[PDB]
Amino acid sequence: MLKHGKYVYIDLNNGKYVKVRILKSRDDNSVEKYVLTSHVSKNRPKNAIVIKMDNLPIEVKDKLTRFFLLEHHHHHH
Repeated sequence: MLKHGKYVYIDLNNGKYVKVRILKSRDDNSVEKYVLTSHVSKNRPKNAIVIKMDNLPIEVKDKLTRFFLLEHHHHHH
């Protein structure tokens, strides 16, 4: 609505993708504020734009992790 947030998917690549709302805040400046939700879709999109986890901040990845992933292999150690 009014061009502020777009929905893209994060390339979790783990069999599911998370539908992330990227708040493009041109009003802010040009900073893309990432949504706090980790809503995953079963759908692995080809047409939609996927952004890899590598681009996502530590807290966003943490939310992804604590919700659906729960992976702790070599992180924090």
